[PDB]
Amino acid sequence: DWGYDDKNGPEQWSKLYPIANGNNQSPVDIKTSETKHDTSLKPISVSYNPATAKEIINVGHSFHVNFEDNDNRSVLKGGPFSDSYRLFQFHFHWGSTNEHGSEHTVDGVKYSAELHVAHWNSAKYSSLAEAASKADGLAVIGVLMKVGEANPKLQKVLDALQAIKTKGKRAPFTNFDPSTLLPSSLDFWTYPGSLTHPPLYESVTWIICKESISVSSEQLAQFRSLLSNVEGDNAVPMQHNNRPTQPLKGRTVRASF
Ligand SMILES: NS(=O)(=O)c1cccc(NC(=O)NCCNCc2ccccc2)c1
Ligand SMILES: [Zn+2]
Repeated sequence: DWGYDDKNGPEQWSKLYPIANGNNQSPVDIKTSETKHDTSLKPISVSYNPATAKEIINVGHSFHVNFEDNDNRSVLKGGPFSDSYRLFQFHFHWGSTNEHGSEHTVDGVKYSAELHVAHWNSAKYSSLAEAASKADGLAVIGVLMKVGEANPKLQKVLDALQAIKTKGKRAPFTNFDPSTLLPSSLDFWTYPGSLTHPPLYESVTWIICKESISVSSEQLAQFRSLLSNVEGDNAVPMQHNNRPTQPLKGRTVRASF
């Protein structure tokens, strides 16, 4: 049972998941002096249908907002991709204090949290379960979240957490378009990488937005007030769930800008 504390956390994951020491691990530090501008990168195109929003779930280490993924009502196109990728989930990472919490860093700078919008390749594969281990199977948009003014676009998500306070609790989460959470500019970096927690499959093409979005200290506190224990047990707040950055191992981070 992997986790984020010192006994089961990122620096121990390799004992159970050897790919943690792989060549395409995520997240990474994006050194902007070493990025390579790619004129062939197309703009990112997201077209999400709010009716595909399904459920919010406390998964112990985090919470997930899941989407109906039976058809192409909600898709990501463009960027480095030739195929269409079908939305299936968004979630966040945060840290114990505001000084850290993002997974990716930019020129060594740690942000307070990070939003992940995850999709799977429905052009080549028939299900998330099939796509999840394929090198071209997953596409995840990462948005760095900078502490500052309260972000009103997070409201529906934050209001839902009171119904999923403890591990395993699930509740309907409907009529929501998560493209409303993205920054106004979709200038981006991209690199081949991995899921940032077990099973750490090197199946993710990362799209990291250049522009951050805001989040307030109190909104971050709502994340950390989620409980990792099951109802009835001693309360264990979800203090943090971000993985440290990993070596590029010769990968190249491309810039759309
Ligand atoms: N932080 S992330 O790298 O952007 C990222 C992106 C997408 C999914 C996850 N994790 C989870 O969805 N966990 C809950 C269910 N686990 C089964 C599973 C295995 C492989 C792929 C999807 C689902 C993490
Ligand atoms: Zn994530």
